Amino acid sequence: KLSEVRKQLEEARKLSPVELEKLVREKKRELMELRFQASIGQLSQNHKIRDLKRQIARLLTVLNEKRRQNA
RNA sequence: AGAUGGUAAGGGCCCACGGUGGAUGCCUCGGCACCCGAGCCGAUGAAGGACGUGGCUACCUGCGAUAAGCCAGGGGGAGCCGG
Repeated sequence: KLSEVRKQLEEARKLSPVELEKLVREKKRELMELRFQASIGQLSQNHKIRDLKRQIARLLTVLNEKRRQNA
């Protein structure tokens, strides 16, 4: 998954500021559905939940990076 | 008529044998002095907190709605996802 964390980075860092904001919004919705039903009982699966947080993070990080409009 | 021993409800002293009780000896993640270096934090919001945060978490610690955590660079070399 490491080179896929790098898939996130190298293929979502390099994909527009505006579309990035929209990206992480979608991501938010995703995790919402996750934690949501994962609680409701059956199909309660772990892992991915935390991962999504991790995912979220990098996006926003790099978001602010190029959203600090500096390089 | 004379004789002079005698059992123990319970007790004392004594020994072995237990229970409580923590001594002492030894142990040291902590403590003690001194010696050397080091020595400012804050409006960039400090020292210090409240609440929260983990799939399941009561406390401790860790972080901060990007919550037991993200990015880049360096270390290092088989293990890791806190106690």
